[PDB]
Amino acid sequence: HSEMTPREIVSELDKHIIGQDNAKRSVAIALRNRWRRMQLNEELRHEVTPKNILMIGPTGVGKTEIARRLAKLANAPFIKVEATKFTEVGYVGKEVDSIIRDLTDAAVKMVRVQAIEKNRYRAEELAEERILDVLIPPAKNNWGQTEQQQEPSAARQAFRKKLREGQLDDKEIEKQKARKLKIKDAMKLLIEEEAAKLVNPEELKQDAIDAVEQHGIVFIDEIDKICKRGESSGPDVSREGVQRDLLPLVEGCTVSTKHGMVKTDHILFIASGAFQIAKPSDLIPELQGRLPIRVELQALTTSDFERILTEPNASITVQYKALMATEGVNIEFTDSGIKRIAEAAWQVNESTENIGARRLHTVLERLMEEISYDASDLSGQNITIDADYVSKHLDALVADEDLSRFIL
Amino acid sequence: HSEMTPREIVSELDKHIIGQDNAKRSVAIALRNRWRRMQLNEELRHEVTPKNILMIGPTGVGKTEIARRLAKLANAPFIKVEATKFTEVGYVGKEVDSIIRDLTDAAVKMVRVQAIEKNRYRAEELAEERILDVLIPPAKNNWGQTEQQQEPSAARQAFRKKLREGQLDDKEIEKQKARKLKIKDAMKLLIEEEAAKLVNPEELKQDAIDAVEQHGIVFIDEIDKICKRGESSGPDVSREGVQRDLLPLVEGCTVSTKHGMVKTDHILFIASGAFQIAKPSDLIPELQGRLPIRVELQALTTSDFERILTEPNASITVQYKALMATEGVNIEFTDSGIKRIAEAAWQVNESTENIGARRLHTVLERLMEEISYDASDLSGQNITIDADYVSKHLDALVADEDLSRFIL
Amino acid sequence: HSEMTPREIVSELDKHIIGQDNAKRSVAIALRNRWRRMQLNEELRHEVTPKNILMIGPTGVGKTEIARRLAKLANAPFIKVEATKFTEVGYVGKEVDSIIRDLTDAAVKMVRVQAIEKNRYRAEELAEERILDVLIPPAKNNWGQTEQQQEPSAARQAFRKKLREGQLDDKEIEKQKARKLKIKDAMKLLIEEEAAKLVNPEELKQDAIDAVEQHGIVFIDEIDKICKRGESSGPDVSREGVQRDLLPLVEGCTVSTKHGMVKTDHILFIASGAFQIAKPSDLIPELQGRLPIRVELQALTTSDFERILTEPNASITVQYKALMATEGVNIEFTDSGIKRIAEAAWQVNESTENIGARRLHTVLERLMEEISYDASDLSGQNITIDADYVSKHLDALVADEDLSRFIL
Amino acid sequence: HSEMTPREIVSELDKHIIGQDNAKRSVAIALRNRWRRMQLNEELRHEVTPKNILMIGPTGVGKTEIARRLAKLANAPFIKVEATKFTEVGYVGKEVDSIIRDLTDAAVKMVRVQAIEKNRYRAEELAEERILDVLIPPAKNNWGQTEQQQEPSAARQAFRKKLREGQLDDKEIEKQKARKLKIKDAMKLLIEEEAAKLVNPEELKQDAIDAVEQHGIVFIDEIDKICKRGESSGPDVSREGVQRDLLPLVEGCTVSTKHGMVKTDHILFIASGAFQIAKPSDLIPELQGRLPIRVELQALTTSDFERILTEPNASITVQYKALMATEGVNIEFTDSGIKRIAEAAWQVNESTENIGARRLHTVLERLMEEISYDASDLSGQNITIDADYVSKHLDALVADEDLSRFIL
Ligand SMILES: Nc1ncnc2c1ncn2[C@@H]1O[C@H](COP(=O)(O)OP(=O)(O)O)[C@@H](O)[C@H]1O
Ligand SMILES: Nc1ncnc2c1ncn2[C@@H]1O[C@H](COP(=O)(O)OP(=O)(O)O)[C@@H](O)[C@H]1O
Ligand SMILES: Nc1ncnc2c1ncn2[C@@H]1O[C@H](COP(=O)(O)OP(=O)(O)O)[C@@H](O)[C@H]1O
Ligand SMILES: Nc1ncnc2c1ncn2[C@@H]1O[C@H](COP(=O)(O)OP(=O)(O)O)[C@@H](O)[C@H]1O
Repeated sequence: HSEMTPREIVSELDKHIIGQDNAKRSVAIALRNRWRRMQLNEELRHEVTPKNILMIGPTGVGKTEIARRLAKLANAPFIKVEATKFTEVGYVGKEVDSIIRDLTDAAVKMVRVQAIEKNRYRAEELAEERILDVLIPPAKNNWGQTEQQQEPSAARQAFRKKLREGQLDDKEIEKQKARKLKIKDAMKLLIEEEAAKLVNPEELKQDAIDAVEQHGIVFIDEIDKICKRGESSGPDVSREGVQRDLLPLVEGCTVSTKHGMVKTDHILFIASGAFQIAKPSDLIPELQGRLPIRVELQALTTSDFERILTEPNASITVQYKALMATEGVNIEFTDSGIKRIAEAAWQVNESTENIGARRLHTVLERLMEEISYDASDLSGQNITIDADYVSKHLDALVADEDLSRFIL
Repeated sequence: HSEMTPREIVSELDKHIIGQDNAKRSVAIALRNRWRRMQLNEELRHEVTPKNILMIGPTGVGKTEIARRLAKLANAPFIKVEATKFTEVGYVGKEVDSIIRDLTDAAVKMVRVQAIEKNRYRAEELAEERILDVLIPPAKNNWGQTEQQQEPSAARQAFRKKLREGQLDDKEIEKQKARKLKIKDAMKLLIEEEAAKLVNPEELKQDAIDAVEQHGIVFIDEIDKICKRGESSGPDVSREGVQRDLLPLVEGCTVSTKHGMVKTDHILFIASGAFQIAKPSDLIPELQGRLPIRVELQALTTSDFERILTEPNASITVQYKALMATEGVNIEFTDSGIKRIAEAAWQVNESTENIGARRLHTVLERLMEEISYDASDLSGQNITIDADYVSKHLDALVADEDLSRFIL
Repeated sequence: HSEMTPREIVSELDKHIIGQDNAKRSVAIALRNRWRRMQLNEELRHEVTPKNILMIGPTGVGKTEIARRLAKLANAPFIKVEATKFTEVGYVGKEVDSIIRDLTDAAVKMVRVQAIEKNRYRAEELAEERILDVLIPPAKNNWGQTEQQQEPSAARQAFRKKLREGQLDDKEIEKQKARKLKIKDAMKLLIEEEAAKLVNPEELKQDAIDAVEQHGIVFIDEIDKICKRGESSGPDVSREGVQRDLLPLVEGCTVSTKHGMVKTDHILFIASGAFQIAKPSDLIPELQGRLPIRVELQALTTSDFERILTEPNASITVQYKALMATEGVNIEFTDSGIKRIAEAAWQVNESTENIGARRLHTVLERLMEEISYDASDLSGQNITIDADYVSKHLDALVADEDLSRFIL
Repeated sequence: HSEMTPREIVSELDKHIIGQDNAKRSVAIALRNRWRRMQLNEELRHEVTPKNILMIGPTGVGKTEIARRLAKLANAPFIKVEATKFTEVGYVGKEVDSIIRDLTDAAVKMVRVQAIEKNRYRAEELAEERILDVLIPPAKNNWGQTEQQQEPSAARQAFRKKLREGQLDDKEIEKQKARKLKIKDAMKLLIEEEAAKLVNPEELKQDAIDAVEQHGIVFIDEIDKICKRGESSGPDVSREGVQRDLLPLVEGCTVSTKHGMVKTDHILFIASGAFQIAKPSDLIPELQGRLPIRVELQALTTSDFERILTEPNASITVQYKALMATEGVNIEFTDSGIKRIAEAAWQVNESTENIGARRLHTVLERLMEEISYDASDLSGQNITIDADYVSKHLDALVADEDLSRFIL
């Protein structure tokens, strides 16, 4: 769909993800390839398949984020499944086809909500005419000067102008309606009333299929958790099973959905792993083949942490400022304040368990717990979160490890 | 259906698969027999059953390809199922009948897609008459001169010709429509309706049944993994269970589809295994009888690799060239550049895990990750992939084994 | 139904099965008894139940074949279930009622296809009148000389005569139709069009029930696999369970099908076993009672093998000749050629695993693999498969045991 | 319903079951009580519940027979369930409610069949009027003389009488029909329609509920196999679980049928066990309370065998005679011939495994396998089965034990 060059894709991705440039280019080549395909002939369009990617890296460093923004950047249906979610099907459990179903039920919850945007003006334009007709019951067979029904547009224009907020005046209009009612109702009762007429069925739902088949993006988290490990055997065939079960989906097949027959042949798959226990070559042959692209993501550094705090669009720090504004409070982060927030986050991750950038949300959130509460009773103030503030609120917590496993 | 002699079939298969002539001949006789049967009399048409084949050979050497191209050659419904899938039905699992159901659901998504083909022309040749009849409302009672109609075929033709591109001009036409939607859209909405009213829904779905029963092709992958092994016993019963469960399908029976009742008596089965652990004689006797054909496929040599790289139709090397051209880049592989790509792929397979030809895809992709990204910014250029380039991009990675298990 | 004497039944069975005369008479007494029952009074018709048989013998010696031809000989609904198919239901798995359902879904797929025979002339007789009426639009209210609408039968007879192959002349006829179309379509569109009128519902489907209840034949393969063995206990109750589960079906009960309520009280059951591990007396008491008839089948001999090769109707050898004819090739088997085919088959079965007559299909098929391929390029020739040919093509294979487990 | 005194019930049971008088008396009081209850007042009709019985005795000695004849004597719905069936529900299994569902589905297949009885006369007495009204189209306005109609009862009677056999003469009659189908068929089609329009569908299915609730008879076989044993523990909980699950059914509750809501409060339960391993006092206490009646059934003696062979109604010996007569053969058993048949049956039971009276069926069948086949070719003859014949056909087999475990 999008005509963005890889380089432009990576750029656009740099607005939400710090670092991890390689994974960015990998995911960017993939998207651009979908464009590259449509520019080919009949034969070669069937033959050319998605270049599925296998992202390799430690927790919370941007794997899913990259895949989510990539998806969002191409207004593509996106689904994220955890691979072990099927390791129990040997006893019972969701079938893998569910992936394509969900990638469909959300590929719908998408075309639906996005059919409310396109149809949010129609009910308030060529449909607000409902009340205006009961405000000034049109002439007995309008004449015909294509400006005659635009003429009032004096008596008329006055009713539409006064309808800029003034209502609650009960009337009635038209299974059409007829029923007598208000306007904080007849008007809204009109919103949906005239909107279901513009949107049809066998195209809306027929399109979700079109999307999924053409722009679907499946993200299989922890694919490494379904590889074989030298600890047992019974659980391995269980794992290797999910691999075989996943095989049809990435090799090309047909799945049944209560919306129609979906074809996976062109769904893009981004698998994800840590590969500390297993290695990508432990994946079954058929799967390694369908996972041509391999890209690693590095662990995050304190500097990456500082940058993640403020650089992205709608960064946690930015959001925070916004939210405190809601309370009429002006929050401000000095460079050293942020340098310390990141510092703390790094400390806890190093002293206890490493959870990557996630740690910033809990640290940031604890740090602010006080302002968040008092925010309403501080209205009209300029609060500055500087290094001092940061230290007074986090030091004790970070310093105390056992407490860190609970509170941070 | 096809009237191709076995020899002609093998030829047409030679266009996609390198070597493996014995397996080609085997799969060829099978097809030719479906014809041979329809040439017999009433009685003999029930007696003569498919000559199911059991392909024996190492991973990624052409077994599935041969079968998929065989089916795609006879426009036959094709399903590939991993036998071990049903090993878990013992605790709960996809029924084996599912194989014939899915064979049907894709045999539907097939006859249905190939339906949009013939109804994509007349679908929009009688669809024009619609938009035209509202740009030149026909006279009150056409004058039966079977040319008095083709009169505008003056005024008329002007719109048809001016409708060869210049459109997107709001209109109104006809549960028919009656609405006043743009021409760009009337046209679109029209594609549907005229196409639909042109499709016999009953005979449609009844045809998929006809296909499955007549030209169905089931490929049971890794059947050798459901044979008995001297490692345990509990699994052997479940393993052998899947054979007993599969037994009715290849012996002849009736399964219930949500599209009708299908009979498996003439579906062609191509079973596949590596048979390193078990031997074909380990299959239950009822099954060995239904797999009269045994053909081995040899492992691929580096020479096979070089050829698989450029020789087939839409070979991966050709595909890359096509894709890069979409970007305006002329890509060319020198004989030695290709000799070296195959060389590398063989190396990782001998060095690490042998995944057959699948390995060329990952090497080839890693080799081009650079060009693929820069493509757009390299427009109008003649990039040449020779031995130098190849060695500069793969050698280090290939030489580093542990890295190979991750990146190649 | 059939009024055939046992002796006549056995005769008719001798046309497909070599030897196994005892099992033939056993199965013959059973069929004749169903006739014997209908010739009795009210009371005795309820009381007299089928004399279910337990066939005892080694693999592939004619057990199922005998039961299939018996079934076919009486145009009776037939189903073949593998007994262990239910040993896993303790964890999950098909319920035994499925037997009666499938014996119904196929007792339908039967009455349906056999309703297409009876109705294959009606659409091409009292229904081909469709086109003939648009070829010569009948008079405005035909007169009435019962030979007046037989009069044309000059203009008329000329249209029906020219309709012996000449079509593709588009017309139109009549939710009737009306729609304009061709004749390689309007004519076929008429085939089914006028056929669904003759066949009704509540009799067609109502009859399948009637068949199953009256002439149903259930073949429980490997009943011996669900008997108790002195190796464990947990799996025995699992086995003994299938026995208890099967009990209602052969003792007399009601099962629910999406076609109606079926009564098993008169379904004939032919159980089958090898009984090498267990003995029929290991079956539970209630089951031994319902399995009154016991008959053994002997292992096959080389001579039996030679006879099976050529004697039965549509024997593999005969079929082969037929199929090669399709290619315009004349195949011929000399006595010694066949003596050797059987010989080889016996050798492999004795040197590796014995699979009875099955072995002949794989041997025969390997032997011919070459002619089968070249058949098209040999058109108009007289190929003789004699002892020499046989030996040149099979010796090496049979002689090599490990190879025999793969290729033969 | 039945107004039979217990003593009269036992008498009527004596017609099918030899001995086991105590069990007959026990099952007799139970029936008589259902009457005794309906004779009480409002209150006491809720209080008085069935007096469920627990039959204790070796296999094949008359337990199930007694219960089936008891039910068939009261035209009551009867279901026999093997208790151990639900032992596997622990991992997955038929719900115990299924017992009351199936009781209903056969209680339907019952009231529905017994519906075709009363609608098999008037079904084809008003069905004639149809075919007659088209062979003697009634006058325009019959002349109200309630005999002016029975006038042809001249012309009319001629067709009715000539319709006592001579038919199969194409006609036409009337969604009614209107079609022109043969008389043989109009007649057939007529059987249906007139029968159907004569059946109150609502009251039909509502009656099955009435039966199950009022005269239902559940026979829970081998309940002793769900009592606790000092062999394990895990199975005891599941074993005991089935008792707890069965508990609501015999204590009084409501189950959901796909034909309505059924209440078990008055279903009569006859439990059955061998109780060699467990003792009735091992049933859970809540269950022992619901099984107030305990009756033992003695093992069968050879004298019992001789009597079971000829004494009952439609005894197996009588049945054979009937069946052979269908072939025109007069079969006769001499007193000593029968004494010897029983003798053999007792012998195999003492020699091998004791399967009770069930053993007479297999011996009797093996003994007649010869006559049964030759029957037709023996027409018009007086074959006599005496001691000589018997000994000549059974002795060798009986004496050979291992052979007995297979053939008898
Ligand atoms: N490189 C990064 N740039 C921006 N945010 C990041 C980065 N890495 C992690 N995060 C933040 O941390 C959370 C971790 O999830 P995610 O990014 O999906 O990675 P993973 O899939 O490895 O757990 C996300 O909500 C994201 O906002
Ligand atoms: N002989 C061959 N000729 C052409 N391509 C091959 C050959 N062998 C393998 N391949 C390529 O490698 C992949 C391996 O899959 P496949 O051919 O199905 O074999 P297998 O069933 O053994 O895995 C295929 O996509 C195919 O394009
Ligand atoms: N006695 C026989 N006469 C003819 N064909 C036989 C005979 N025994 C086996 N066969 C052939 O071998 C195959 C083995 O299956 P079947 O006859 O059902 O026996 P089983 O049930 O013991 O395996 C059949 O397809 C049949 O054509
Ligand atoms: N006392 C008896 N009188 C008549 N027939 C009997 C008797 N005992 C057993 N039988 C015959 O043997 C078979 C055994 O089954 P059944 O009578 O149900 O007893 P059980 O429930 O102990 O197995 C029945 O079909 C029946 O015809």
